[PDB]
Amino acid sequence: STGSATTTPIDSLDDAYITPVQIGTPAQTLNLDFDTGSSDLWVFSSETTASEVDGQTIYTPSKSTTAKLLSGATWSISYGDGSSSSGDVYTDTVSVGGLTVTGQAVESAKKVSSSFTEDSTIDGLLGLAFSTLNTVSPTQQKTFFDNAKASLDSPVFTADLGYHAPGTYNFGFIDTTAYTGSITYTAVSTKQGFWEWTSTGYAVGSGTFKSTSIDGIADTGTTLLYLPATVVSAYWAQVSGAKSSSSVGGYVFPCSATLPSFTFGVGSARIVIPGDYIDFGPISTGSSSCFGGIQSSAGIGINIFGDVALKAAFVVFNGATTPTLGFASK
Ligand SMILES: NCc1ccc(C(F)(F)F)cc1
Ligand SMILES: NCc1ccc(C(F)(F)F)cc1
Repeated sequence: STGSATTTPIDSLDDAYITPVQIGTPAQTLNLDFDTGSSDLWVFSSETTASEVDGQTIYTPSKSTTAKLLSGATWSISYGDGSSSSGDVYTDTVSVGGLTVTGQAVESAKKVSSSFTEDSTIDGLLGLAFSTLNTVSPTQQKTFFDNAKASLDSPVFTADLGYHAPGTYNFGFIDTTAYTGSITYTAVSTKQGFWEWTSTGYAVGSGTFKSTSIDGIADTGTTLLYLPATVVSAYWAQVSGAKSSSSVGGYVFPCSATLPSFTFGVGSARIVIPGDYIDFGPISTGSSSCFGGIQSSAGIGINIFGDVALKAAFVVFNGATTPTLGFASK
């Protein structure tokens, strides 16, 4: 079997992407943030503290004939940005673009952090990292991808994110019309539970390509690109008036500047991120200082190939027994 669904930016800056997901019988459609950096499927629900819900669509397990409470199971998650949420667990039927999984763990949020309450457009997350990171206690639960793996024509899913435009998540097959040239595959380490790989280097604008191993994770759930300080300093040195602002918490640049592109290596192939992708607009309404989409990972402890990088490519998450990542230009 296969599945195909459209994913759409939540705002004019591509801060996140939402994808409709059907939960329960009869279907309740929620717009989830597909997150290859985490492994929990959790939703706003009828159980969420009422003051912490501000416009989200909620899952109501009492109205699903296939919902089963998972006795004694709880969950609690903290993300790298300080966000968090927690609650109890149901099993239910979940469908993504016509691909169905019965008995999927649906984690009902009882408590959510402020950043989630303020994002009216995201009803929950669908984690697509490896199941070892799932936070359900005392019995760990599998992700949607892991549960669907056996029924899929091929144990893969692909991420085709749009720049200021809708995109596609596909499960079970690789659309050979969605990219140009060849797909370059690279080895994945699962030892930390992430889609972790090693980039072979980078270039700034038309500059010389610098061969250097950059270890990082492919994370649809993270907006920006986070790379080591040396690389990020080399990029922003090419933008007149750019500087790192402690009060703003990152590199900023004059909104009137033109940004150079950024190239990152995948084996012997190159993925080029257009400079326009690196512009995240004014730091505040009316400001002439703009926020940059390439930031330092020094404070994070790991490099993150977030949406800024991934939307420049067609990306294959190959969940074979030896997992690999595929990158192609598009
Ligand atoms: N998108 C989920 C996510 C968020 C943060 C991290 C960090 F910070 F641990 F790298 C990993 C995964
Ligand atoms: N990396 C996972 C993640 C995704 C979205 C959010 C937001 F946007 F709700 F803050 C936080 C964390």
